[PDB]
Amino acid sequence: SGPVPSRARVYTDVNTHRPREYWDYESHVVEWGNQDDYQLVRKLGRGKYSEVFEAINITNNEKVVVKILKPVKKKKIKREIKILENLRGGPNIITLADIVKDPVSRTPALVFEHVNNTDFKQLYQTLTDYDIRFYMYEILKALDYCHSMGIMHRDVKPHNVMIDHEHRKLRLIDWGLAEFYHPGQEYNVRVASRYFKGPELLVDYQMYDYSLDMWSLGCMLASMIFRKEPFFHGHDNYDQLVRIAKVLGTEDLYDYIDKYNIELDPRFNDILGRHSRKRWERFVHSENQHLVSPEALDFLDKLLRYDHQSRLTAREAMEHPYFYTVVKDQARMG
Ligand SMILES: NCCCn1cnc2c(Br)c(Br)c(Br)c(Br)c21
Ligand SMILES: [Cl-]
Repeated sequence: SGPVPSRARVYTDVNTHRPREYWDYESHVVEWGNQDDYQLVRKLGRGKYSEVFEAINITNNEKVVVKILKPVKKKKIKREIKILENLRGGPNIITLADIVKDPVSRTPALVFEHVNNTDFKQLYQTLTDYDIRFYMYEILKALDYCHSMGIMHRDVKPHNVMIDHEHRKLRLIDWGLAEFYHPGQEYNVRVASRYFKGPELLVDYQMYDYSLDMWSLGCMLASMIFRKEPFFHGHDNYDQLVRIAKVLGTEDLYDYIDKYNIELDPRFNDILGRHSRKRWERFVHSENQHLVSPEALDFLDKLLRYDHQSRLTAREAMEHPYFYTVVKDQARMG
């Protein structure tokens, strides 16, 4: 027999209940705007998939952000546009304002509402324990919405989380790897960055779901509260799972491989070897603490599970005692 199928615990049939036009991005007709309504002001940086620019909308004098995408297949740009349009207005999710093509180069470019040029990886060292609790909850707000909209991000990492620390506003960006979730659909395992890949990707289990983002988020919290970036520092894809096994242990990893009947490489089992589960208190040291708390380690333990179905959902995570005072302070201050 082959690999045992899996289903998302929550938001399983959200795309099934919605009409076909919601998730069938291949059938969607992209309505392009005019690039002449936007002028590039300055350069904000460069990514491995695009080049981000600061721009101005000359029709309403509004500041925007233009993302000139590098050449890519036409089905990926339509998927990202449809996902961004379906997530417009969502909390802590970037707001796609327009989509344009160069009149000569014909290369597509995404236009978003203005967000400051400061990501989470640039501030996680200068933030207190409550500030990482607050921003982690804001990330969960954006993850629960897109999951409830039947959309996996599949590239959660500190660089894709923009922070406007003056205004306490957070935005989850880079939706180029996002994909609609459909029960029983096998997805591509070449998603996310190596340090943030879930074990389902490292063992080539293709029927994953929203819970992949929860693992990536678990690696982000572990990197911050322990001040070790990245937390799982694998040098290749095999070593990434080894680095994970040296922390969670090989016992729960093999019981995860046999649970879904995953066929690993015969030499991969000899590479993983046998490792005991290391308690989270062994990475506390003395400087990176004060960011560590019993509810933090318990919250981290419930995110970094081998079994994707055993991880916490974004909603269940938002109700963990790690955010108890955060949700109490948010409900009275805004
Ligand atoms: N899915 C596309 C999200 C938009 N986006 C992508 N890369 C971005 C960078 Br780098 C910066 Br800086 C800013 Br501001 C934004 Br907005 C970015
Ligand atoms: Cl979820």
